[PDB]
Amino acid sequence: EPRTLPPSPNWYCARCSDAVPGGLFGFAARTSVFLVRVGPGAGESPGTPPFRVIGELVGHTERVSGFTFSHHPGQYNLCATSSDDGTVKIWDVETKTVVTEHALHQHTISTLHWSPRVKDLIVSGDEKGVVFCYWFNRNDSQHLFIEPRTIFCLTCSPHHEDLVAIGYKDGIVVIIDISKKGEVIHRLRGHDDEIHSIAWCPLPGEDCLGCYLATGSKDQTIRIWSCSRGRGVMILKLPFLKRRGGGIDPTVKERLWLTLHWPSNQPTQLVSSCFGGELLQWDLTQSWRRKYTLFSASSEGQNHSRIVFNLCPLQTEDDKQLLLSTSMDRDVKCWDIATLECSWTLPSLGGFAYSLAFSSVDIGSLAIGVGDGMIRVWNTLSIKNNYDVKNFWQGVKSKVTALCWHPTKEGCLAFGTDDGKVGLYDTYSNKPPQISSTYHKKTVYTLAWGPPVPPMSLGGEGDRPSLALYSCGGEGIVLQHNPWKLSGEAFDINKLIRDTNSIKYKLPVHTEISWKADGKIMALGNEDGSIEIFQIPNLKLICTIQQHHKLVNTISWHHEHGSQPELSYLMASGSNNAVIYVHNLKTVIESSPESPVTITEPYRTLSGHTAKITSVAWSPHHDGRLVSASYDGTAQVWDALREEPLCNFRGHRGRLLCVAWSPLDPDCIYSGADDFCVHKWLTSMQDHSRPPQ
Repeated sequence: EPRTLPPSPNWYCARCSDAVPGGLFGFAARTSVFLVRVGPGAGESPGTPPFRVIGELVGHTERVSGFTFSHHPGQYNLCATSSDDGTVKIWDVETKTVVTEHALHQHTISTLHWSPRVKDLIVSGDEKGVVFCYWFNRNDSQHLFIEPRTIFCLTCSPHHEDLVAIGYKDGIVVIIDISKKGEVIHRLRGHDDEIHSIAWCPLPGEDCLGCYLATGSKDQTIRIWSCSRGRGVMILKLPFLKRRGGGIDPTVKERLWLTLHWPSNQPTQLVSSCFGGELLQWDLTQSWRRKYTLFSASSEGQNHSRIVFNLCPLQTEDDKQLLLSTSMDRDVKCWDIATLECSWTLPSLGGFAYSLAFSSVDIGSLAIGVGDGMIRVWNTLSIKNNYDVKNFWQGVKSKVTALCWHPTKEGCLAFGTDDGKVGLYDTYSNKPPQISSTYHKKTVYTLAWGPPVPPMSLGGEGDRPSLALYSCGGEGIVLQHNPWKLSGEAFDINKLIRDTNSIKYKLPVHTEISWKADGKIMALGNEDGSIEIFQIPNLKLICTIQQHHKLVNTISWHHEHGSQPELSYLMASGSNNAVIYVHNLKTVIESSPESPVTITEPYRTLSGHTAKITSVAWSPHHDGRLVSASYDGTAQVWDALREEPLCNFRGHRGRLLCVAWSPLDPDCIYSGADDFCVHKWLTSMQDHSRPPQ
C-alpha cells in the first residue's frame, strides 16, 4: 500500500482544518487542502492506525487560510476554502473539483465558516473587518461591515441561523445578526488580546451550568459568555505547566495560540489548547475551582511539543469520538475524547524533501533531508505504525540537502545543509551532532563514505578510521572529512588529484561524487558534464566520460549482489539535460591504464524525461533496473539493460529531488519533491509506462 508523507498544516489560521463524521479530515497545507480518511473506511490492517492520506484539493494559487466542511447530512462531501489568492472556493471532495467560487473580498481573508444551520451558507471575514455571506447554491451574496478591525476568527451559531460570532485582533468579540445587516446583538468586552477561537455551547439554553459561547485568546484566558445578559460568566486562565517530553528548539519563537473545542457529548466540558501544545479538558461544573485535565496525562511522549492551532471533532462510523489537532510541531494528532489518549500521529514536512537515504545496517531506516531544518528518520518497516518517524533538529537549523548513513556503524548519519555545513548525527543518542569545522562555500549536494586518501590515509593505525566522509559543495569542492577529527581541517581532494595526475590546468568544478561499491573506484561528476573515474590509493585518473553536456547531478553504481558479476561495473548518471546514460566501466577499470582513457559513447541511453534529472538509483532486487527522479514531476523506472521504460510515477505535484528503492520490497520506491511530500509508491500500481511527452 502507498503512503504519503504530506506538507505541514498551515499555522496561525483560526480554522484551516475540519472534519466530518465517518469520516474525513481535511487540512490546509500551503496552497492545497489534504484529505485524510479516518475510521473503518481507511481500510487499514487490524494492527495499524485506522487512517489514510487519500487526496488533495488543488486549485488555489496562494496560501489556504481557511477550511470548513459542510456539516449538513447528505452533503458532508461539500467544503469551502479561503485563500490569499482572494477567492473563496466550494469543493466536492468526492470529485476533488471546485463546485463554484467567488472573489468578493478585496482584502486578505482571515477565515470562513460553513453555517451549521443554513445548507449553502458560507460566511467569510477579512483583515479589514469586511464579512461576506455567501449562499453558494442560489448565487446570492451579501457584504456586511461591523467594526473597522482585523477579523481573526468567526463562528456561526449552531442554534440560530442568523447569528454569527466574530473575534478580532484587538480582543473585541461581537455577536451579529446577519439578517439585520450585521447589527451587533452583543458586544462582549473582556479580552485584552487576539481572539483565536470561538466555540458555542452545542446545547441550546443556559441550563447546563439563551445560550453560551466560549472565546479563547492570546491573553491566556478562555471566557464563557451568556447570550442572556450579554456578559461574561466565567474566566478560565491557562495553567502554567512544566514542559513534558519533547526536547524542543529554544531558538524558534512561539507565542500562545488558544483554540477551543466544545464537545457535543459533554456540554459541561470544554477542550482547549495550552502553552507548548498541551491539550486540556476543562470541567465547567467545577468553575470556581478551575478544574482541568491534561490530555494523555498518564502516558508520556504523546503530547504536542509546540502550540496547537486547530481542533476538529470526528465521530467514526464505529462510534469513536475523535478529536484531531494540528500543531506548529508539524504533527497531526488524533485524540480519543473518551479516554483523552492519543490514538495516532501523522507527521508532516515543512519544506522540500531534498534527500533520501536508507541505512544498510538497519534495513528500512529511511533518513529524509527536509527544507524545514529537521532530519526525519522513518522506520519504514514498522509493523504497527505506517508513519513511525522521529525528528532530529539539534545542530541542523538550515535546509538538509544531503544525507548518507555510515556503511556499518548503526545510527551514524552524515548530513549536509544548504549553508554548506557538514555534520555527523548519532541518532541512537540524544547528543547534538558533531559539526565539521570546515564548511563548503555553498550548498552540500552530496555526501559519501569511502576509503581515506592522502593526506588523511597517511597518519597511523589509531589516528584514522576505516572510512572517510566525502562532501561535495555547490562551489565545486570535494572535501575529505575525518569522522574522528571533525574539529580538525577537512581536505580539498583536488590537491591530491592534481599531484597524482600531474595536472597543470585548473581542476573541474565537481558537482557529484559516487564511490563504487567495492570502495576501489571514485567517480566525480562535474559542472561541464564530464564524469571522471579515479582509483585508490591516490586517486589516479583512469577514465574520463564525456557524455552529458550539462552539470552532473547524480551518479549511481550498480550493486554487487546481482546475478552477473560484471553488473557491478555499471554506472548510471543524470545531468541537467533530460537524457540518462549508463556506462560500463569493466574494460577500463580491469585494464588499469597508465594513461587515462576517454569514453564518448554510452553503454545504454535512457530517454523519456522532459526536464533535468536530480537522482538515479539502481534496484537492489534486480539486474540493471534503474529509477530516476526528474524536474518534469515524475519518477521513471527503467530496465536499463534493454533501454525500456517500465513505469512512471506521477503522484508528485512538484519537481522530484530524490528517490530511493525500498530495501525489502522490490515493488516499493520512495521519492521526495519540492511539493513538500515524500511518496511511498508501488511500481505495480503505475499504469503509465513513460513520462508525459
